[PDB]
Amino acid sequence: PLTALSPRRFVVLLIFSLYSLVNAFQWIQYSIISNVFEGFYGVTLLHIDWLSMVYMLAYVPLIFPATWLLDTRGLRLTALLGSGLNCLGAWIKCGSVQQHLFWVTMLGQCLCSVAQVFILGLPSRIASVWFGPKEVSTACATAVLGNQLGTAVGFLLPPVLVPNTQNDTNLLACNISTMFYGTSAVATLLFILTAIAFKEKPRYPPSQAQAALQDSPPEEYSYKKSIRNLFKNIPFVLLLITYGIMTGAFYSVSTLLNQMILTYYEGEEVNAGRIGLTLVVAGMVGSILCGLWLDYTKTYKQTTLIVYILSFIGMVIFTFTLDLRYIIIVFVTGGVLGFFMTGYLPLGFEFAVEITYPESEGTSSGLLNASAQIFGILFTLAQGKLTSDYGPKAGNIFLCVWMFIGIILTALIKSDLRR
Ligand SMILES: CC(C)CCC[C@@H](C)[C@H]1CC[C@H]2[C@@H]3CC=C4C[C@@H](OC(=O)CCC(=O)O)CC[C@]4(C)[C@H]3CC[C@]12C
Ligand SMILES: CC(C)CCC[C@@H](C)[C@H]1CC[C@H]2[C@@H]3CC=C4C[C@@H](OC(=O)CCC(=O)O)CC[C@]4(C)[C@H]3CC[C@]12C
Ligand SMILES: CC(C)CCC[C@@H](C)[C@H]1CC[C@H]2[C@@H]3CC=C4C[C@@H](OC(=O)CCC(=O)O)CC[C@]4(C)[C@H]3CC[C@]12C
Ligand SMILES: C[N+](C)(C)CCO
Repeated sequence: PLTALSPRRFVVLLIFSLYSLVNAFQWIQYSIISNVFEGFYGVTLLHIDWLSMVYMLAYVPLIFPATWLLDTRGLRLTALLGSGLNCLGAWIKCGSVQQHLFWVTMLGQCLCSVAQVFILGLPSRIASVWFGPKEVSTACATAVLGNQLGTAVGFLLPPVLVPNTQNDTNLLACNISTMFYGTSAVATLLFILTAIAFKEKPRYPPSQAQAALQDSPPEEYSYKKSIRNLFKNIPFVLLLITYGIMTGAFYSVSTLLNQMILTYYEGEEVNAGRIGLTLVVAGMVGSILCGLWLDYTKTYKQTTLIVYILSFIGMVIFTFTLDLRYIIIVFVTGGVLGFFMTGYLPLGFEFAVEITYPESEGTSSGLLNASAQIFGILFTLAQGKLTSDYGPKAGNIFLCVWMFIGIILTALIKSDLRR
């Protein structure tokens, strides 16, 4: 069949990244300056942590229905839903700048959480539908890097945008309103652009494989049967548990980073955001390097196990070096830990995909993400309680123990797959 590539693809991809990026920002805007918000709303730190945990909670039940909707109705509807939900949540947050309106901010965060479900699955679908065979991998990498950059910007900007001024409540409200209004304006512009230019599919197929897929009639897929078959594979279950543990540890560290840093470094919220951004950027670099290393070696289990062990070592180093009262040490430790942790994620994801080659990639991706969300919620709750009661060291040691368990599980995995 005739195959052509149009410039619109890039626009589409760009737009997606942007309205993915903002979403990631909204995930971590509250946590990085949680203490300040704790002062503004007169709530507990658990209230602020739930603003991060709602993203994880919403994904698990709605992912599979969201995947079914994406398959049945196409990419355009999913993109529109995600962008509109993000914009509406941003506006609701804009309407929540008051000491007695924490529930409005929670509603906005819930809307953004529902939006996230419609965004995480779009990268590969867009890359296939709009990009040629050579550019699929690069398009997907850019799409995911958009969300990761959004997380980094959420780590960095809010500390600067909203200085901690409990003495002056009006100034704090003004800064919070400014941040919310900026996010809302960006989200609204991105939603308008998605509506205007986010077409369902290109005029001509981008590749022969996509041409065959579009030409081929749709086929019914049993998500429940696929999940049951996937759970039958013990190696897949072990890899799911390990990936969930790693991603949940990352989420817990991100959510509670401000609480950990403020314990020993008071008045360093900006430095905490810088540490988070360094962690995320080192994670991006480590992900790229690990992808290249896996491509060159063609080894999955060995590379994944080495990366897991290095992540555990970095976690231990960060755990037992936070109290030295040297901010630069925290910077370096967080950079190394993010490098290794984020490098693990693509390796484990690709290992899961190849282990379950007969099964659909979408179902395995949904299972991996749901395990990540569940482990993130559990780790966030446990580590927050440990930090509140016994101090950050207890929660960090808890994370290290879970990482050791994950290392054991990864070692136990049996796989002859090579690639
Ligand atoms: C629509 C989808 C995205 C699901 C929406 C679920 C949320 C609205 C729920 C899930 C868990 C809930 C939280 C579960 C536990 C708590 C702790 C709870 O704390 C207390 O009551 C004690 C506070 C104190 O120690 O003084 C306050 C409500 C809160 C944050 C809840 C707020 C509402 C949450 C975030
Ligand atoms: C990683 C470990 C720690 C937790 C693994 C939990 C999963 C087995 C859960 C998480 C989300 C669940 C799904 C959430 C929603 C649905 C939709 C639900 O839809 C229906 O009720 C109709 C199904 C049909 O059309 O037959 C079917 C079960 C399913 C796929 C659930 C199956 C079980 C899942 C995959
Ligand atoms: C796989 C799952 C089921 C493992 C769960 C293990 C947890 C129950 C462990 C992991 C980290 C442990 C904590 C690590 C460090 C400490 C500090 C320790 O502090 C003290 O009061 C004694 C030492 C001191 O004086 O500092 C008290 C126990 C506690 C909270 C530990 C309690 C038990 C925890 C939470
Ligand atoms: C996937 N994110 C990191 C964007 C949110 C986790 O709840």
